Amino acid sequence: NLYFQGMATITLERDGLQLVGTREEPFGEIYDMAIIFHGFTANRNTSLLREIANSLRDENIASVRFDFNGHGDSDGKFENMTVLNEIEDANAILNYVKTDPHVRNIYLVGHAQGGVVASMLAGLYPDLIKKVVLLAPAATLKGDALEGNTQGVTYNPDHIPDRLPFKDLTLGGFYLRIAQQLPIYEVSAQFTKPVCLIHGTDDTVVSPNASKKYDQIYQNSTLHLIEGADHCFSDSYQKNAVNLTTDFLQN
Amino acid sequence: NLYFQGMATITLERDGLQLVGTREEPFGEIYDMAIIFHGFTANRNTSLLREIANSLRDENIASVRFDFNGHGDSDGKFENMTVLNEIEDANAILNYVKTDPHVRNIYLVGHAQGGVVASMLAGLYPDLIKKVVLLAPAATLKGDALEGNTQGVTYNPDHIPDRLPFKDLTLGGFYLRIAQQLPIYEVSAQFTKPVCLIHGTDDTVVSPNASKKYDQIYQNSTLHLIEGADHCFSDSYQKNAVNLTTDFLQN
Ligand code: NA
Ligand code: NA
Ligand code: NA
Ligand code: NA
Ligand code: NA
Ligand code: NA
Ligand code: NA
Ligand code: NA
Repeated sequence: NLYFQGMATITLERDGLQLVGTREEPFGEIYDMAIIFHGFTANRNTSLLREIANSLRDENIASVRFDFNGHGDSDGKFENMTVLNEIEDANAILNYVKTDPHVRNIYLVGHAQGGVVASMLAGLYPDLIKKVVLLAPAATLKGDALEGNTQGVTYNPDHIPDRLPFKDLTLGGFYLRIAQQLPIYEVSAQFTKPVCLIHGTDDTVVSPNASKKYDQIYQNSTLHLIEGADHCFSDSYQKNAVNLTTDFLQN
Repeated sequence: NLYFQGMATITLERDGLQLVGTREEPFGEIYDMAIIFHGFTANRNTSLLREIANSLRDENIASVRFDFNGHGDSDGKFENMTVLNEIEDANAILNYVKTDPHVRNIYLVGHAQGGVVASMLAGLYPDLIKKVVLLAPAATLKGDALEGNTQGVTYNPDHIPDRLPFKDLTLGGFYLRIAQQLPIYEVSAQFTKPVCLIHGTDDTVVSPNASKKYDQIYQNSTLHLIEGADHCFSDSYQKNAVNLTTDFLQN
């Protein structure tokens, strides 16, 4: 605002769970604000999300970035997280943002499973959200759950187990049952304002076909295929993601 | 079980909210169990739900019936309830039931908005749930939200308000935004085991067309239109609901 600029740890509640976030507060009495969503097993402070928030703040666009339930600093077990209750988290965050009297336009920015949360939240609030940026949006998590193979762990999609050991973690069976039937494109397509789609051609985690499919479903989308980039836009590719996202939201 | 029979208040947790339920425990080491779901602004102990549980217990079929979040004895504000987080409650209850070693087959019984929760939960667990009974299932809540008229309170469906005063209560705007886009028939139609549909011809709250539509979508449904009955199967109509539900679950 006019008097305070910089970072601040902030906390919200959704159904009895605390969610922990970081707010980047820019100069000025009135400013736009992006809500930034991390992906599956990530957190609000990955290099990509930090550099997005930093670049936005340089342009005086505020942002907030929260850990989803079951992630990072927030409450809840990872095993109890699903894409649906992450959309419920995202709605609690949007409650916080849309009632801040300094906030002019609201933008959603989502990476990977956070891109599905962003795209679906924008389709539920198409009258409020002004622009969306999806980075490698993980709409393929539905097709993966239907196949029975979530990033190399396999299971019977017709009889999903109660829980699924997953590296160091335990994935809920209810996450997978929800994933199989999520109306990702149906809900997301209701957002007819500008969308920017950014996907690396060498993403091994989410097929670029996900963004190609979003680009067909949206009324107003621009697709950027970043030649050679991986799922996280790591190292030499990071600035491609950061620049496109910042340029998109500045106008 | 073999040693204890009768009622018991039971408590479960979903995301930091306590849910309060009543278990009817029948005779025998092994028995089937129905999970019974109340409707919008109701509670686990309406006359209809009590008499259903009582009649089932006479047949040695166990049951549990919980207050949804935002209702009755359970945690959470009514304003924060949606059909989606009631499905999340229902999944926490099913976790409890499917891990009880006395439980043989599991049945879902839902009245009104509880019928939508039941039908959608059965479509997410079509491999586990054995039979479903829907009583006046409120699948019309989606069409109502799209129209902008929820039981006589009106609003702009293209720009749903943050909150909607509703009699003595405050309905969340997010309830309505979710309702408009709920994939009720898509998800429910995945359950191909036996379904019993019970609807009163003079229901003024949920059009009988809801059960007529479910009867077309299911692979194995039986439709019972109760001549003259109202939304709650009150007074002289109650036994029509209770008898059909009990007969259905006994075999
Ligand atoms: Na953590
Ligand atoms: Na669907
Ligand atoms: Na376009
Ligand atoms: Na497009
Ligand atoms: Na209460
Ligand atoms: Na749908
Ligand atoms: Na049939
Ligand atoms: Na049928």
